[PDB]
Amino acid sequence: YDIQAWKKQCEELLNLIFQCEDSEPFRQPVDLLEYPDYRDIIDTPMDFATVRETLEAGNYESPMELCKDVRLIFSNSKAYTPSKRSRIYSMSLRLSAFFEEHISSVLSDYKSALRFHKR
Ligand SMILES: O=C(NCC1=[SH]CCC1)N1CCN(C(=O)c2ccco2)CC1
Repeated sequence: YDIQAWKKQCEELLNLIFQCEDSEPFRQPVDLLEYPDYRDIIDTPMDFATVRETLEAGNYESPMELCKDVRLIFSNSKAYTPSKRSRIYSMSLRLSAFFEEHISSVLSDYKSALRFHKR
Protein backbone atom coordinates (compact mmCIF):
# COMPACT_ATOMS: atom_id res chain seq x y z
CA TYR A 1 0.00 0.00 0.00
CA ASP A 2 3.03 2.28 -0.69
CA ILE A 3 1.56 5.41 -2.35
CA GLN A 4 5.05 6.50 -3.56
CA ALA A 5 6.25 3.15 -4.96
CA TRP A 6 5.11 3.93 -8.52
CA LYS A 7 7.94 6.42 -9.03
CA LYS A 8 10.83 3.96 -8.73
CA GLN A 9 8.73 1.37 -10.61
CA CYS A 10 8.37 3.91 -13.46
CA GLU A 11 12.11 4.75 -13.32
CA GLU A 12 12.90 1.03 -13.69
CA LEU A 13 10.43 0.61 -16.57
CA LEU A 14 11.91 3.65 -18.33
CA ASN A 15 15.34 2.08 -17.86
CA LEU A 16 14.04 -1.13 -19.53
CA ILE A 17 12.53 1.01 -22.36
CA PHE A 18 15.87 2.82 -22.91
CA GLN A 19 17.59 -0.67 -23.14
CA CYS A 20 15.09 -1.66 -25.94
CA GLU A 21 16.41 -1.07 -29.48
CA ASP A 22 12.74 -0.35 -30.35
CA SER A 23 12.85 2.85 -28.24
CA GLU A 24 15.66 4.43 -30.31
CA PRO A 25 13.41 6.84 -32.35
CA PHE A 26 11.42 7.80 -29.21
CA ARG A 27 14.34 8.71 -26.90
CA GLN A 28 14.65 12.35 -28.09
CA PRO A 29 12.74 14.91 -30.27
CA VAL A 30 12.29 14.72 -34.14
CA ASP A 31 14.72 16.81 -36.31
CA LEU A 32 12.56 19.03 -38.64
CA LEU A 33 15.35 18.94 -41.33
CA GLU A 34 14.68 15.13 -41.35
CA TYR A 35 10.84 15.43 -40.95
CA PRO A 36 9.90 19.01 -41.91
CA ASP A 37 6.10 18.54 -41.72
CA TYR A 38 6.17 16.84 -38.27
CA ARG A 39 4.69 19.85 -36.35
CA ASP A 40 1.98 20.31 -39.05
CA ILE A 41 0.57 16.90 -37.95
CA ILE A 42 1.72 16.61 -34.31
CA ASP A 43 0.47 19.29 -31.88
CA THR A 44 2.18 17.99 -28.72
CA PRO A 45 5.54 16.24 -29.21
CA MET A 46 6.60 13.78 -26.56
CA ASP A 47 9.58 11.45 -26.11
CA PHE A 48 10.99 9.22 -23.37
CA ALA A 49 13.73 11.66 -22.32
CA THR A 50 11.03 14.26 -21.63
CA VAL A 51 9.05 11.65 -19.65
CA ARG A 52 12.11 10.62 -17.63
CA GLU A 53 13.10 14.24 -16.94
CA THR A 54 9.50 15.11 -15.88
CA LEU A 55 9.51 12.11 -13.52
CA GLU A 56 12.97 12.93 -12.09
CA ALA A 57 11.97 16.63 -11.63
CA GLY A 58 9.08 15.53 -9.44
CA ASN A 59 6.56 16.87 -11.96
CA TYR A 60 4.34 13.80 -12.17
CA GLU A 61 1.84 13.46 -9.33
CA SER A 62 0.72 9.93 -10.35
CA PRO A 63 1.67 7.11 -12.69
CA MET A 64 -1.52 7.92 -14.65
CA GLU A 65 0.00 11.19 -15.74
CA LEU A 66 3.25 9.44 -16.82
CA CYS A 67 1.15 6.83 -18.65
CA LYS A 68 -0.73 9.60 -20.50
CA ASP A 69 2.57 11.11 -21.74
CA VAL A 70 3.98 7.70 -22.80
CA ARG A 71 0.74 6.92 -24.64
CA LEU A 72 1.12 10.32 -26.43
CA ILE A 73 4.53 9.12 -27.74
CA PHE A 74 2.77 6.19 -29.34
CA SER A 75 -0.30 8.09 -30.60
CA ASN A 76 2.01 10.67 -32.18
CA SER A 77 3.82 7.86 -34.01
CA LYS A 78 0.48 6.43 -35.25
CA ALA A 79 -0.65 9.91 -36.37
CA TYR A 80 2.63 10.72 -38.16
CA THR A 81 3.18 7.36 -39.90
CA PRO A 82 2.36 7.22 -43.66
CA SER A 83 1.91 3.43 -43.38
CA LYS A 84 0.85 0.99 -40.69
CA ARG A 85 3.87 -1.09 -41.91
CA SER A 86 6.47 1.71 -41.48
CA ARG A 87 9.64 0.75 -39.57
CA ILE A 88 9.33 3.39 -36.86
CA TYR A 89 5.57 2.85 -36.36
CA SER A 90 6.13 -0.93 -36.12
CA MET A 91 8.80 -0.24 -33.42
CA SER A 92 6.20 1.94 -31.61
CA LEU A 93 3.64 -0.90 -31.51
CA ARG A 94 6.11 -3.38 -29.98
CA LEU A 95 7.28 -0.83 -27.45
CA SER A 96 3.69 0.12 -26.63
CA ALA A 97 2.82 -3.55 -25.96
CA PHE A 98 5.87 -3.87 -23.69
CA PHE A 99 4.98 -0.65 -21.87
CA GLU A 100 1.33 -1.59 -21.35
CA GLU A 101 2.31 -5.07 -20.10
CA HIS A 102 4.52 -3.51 -17.43
CA ILE A 103 2.59 -0.36 -16.44
CA SER A 104 -0.66 -2.24 -15.62
CA SER A 105 0.60 -3.46 -12.19
CA VAL A 106 2.13 -0.06 -11.46
CA LEU A 107 -1.27 1.63 -12.01
CA SER A 108 -3.18 -1.09 -10.14
CA ASP A 109 -0.85 -0.96 -7.13
CA TYR A 110 -0.94 2.84 -6.98
CA LYS A 111 -4.71 3.03 -7.19
CA SER A 112 -5.05 0.25 -4.57
CA ALA A 113 -2.62 2.17 -2.29
CA LEU A 114 -4.66 5.41 -2.64
CA ARG A 115 -7.88 3.53 -1.90
CA PHE A 116 -6.28 1.98 1.24
CA HIS A 117 -5.06 5.43 2.29
CA LYS A 118 -8.67 6.78 2.01
CA ARG A 119 -10.33 3.59 3.48
O1 LIG B 1 13.06 11.08 -35.93
C1 LIG B 1 12.42 10.59 -35.00
N1 LIG B 1 12.97 10.44 -33.78
C2 LIG B 1 14.38 10.69 -33.56
C3 LIG B 1 15.22 9.51 -33.77
S1 LIG B 1 14.92 8.26 -34.97
C4 LIG B 1 16.27 7.40 -34.41
C5 LIG B 1 16.93 8.00 -33.39
C6 LIG B 1 16.37 9.23 -32.97
N2 LIG B 1 11.14 10.17 -35.17
C7 LIG B 1 10.60 10.07 -36.54
C8 LIG B 1 9.12 10.42 -36.56
N3 LIG B 1 8.41 9.58 -35.59
C9 LIG B 1 7.47 8.65 -35.80
O2 LIG B 1 6.79 8.23 -34.88
C10 LIG B 1 7.26 8.08 -37.15
C11 LIG B 1 6.28 7.27 -37.60
C12 LIG B 1 6.62 6.92 -38.92
C13 LIG B 1 7.76 7.51 -39.20
O3 LIG B 1 8.20 8.26 -38.13
C14 LIG B 1 8.90 9.87 -34.25
C15 LIG B 1 10.35 9.47 -34.16
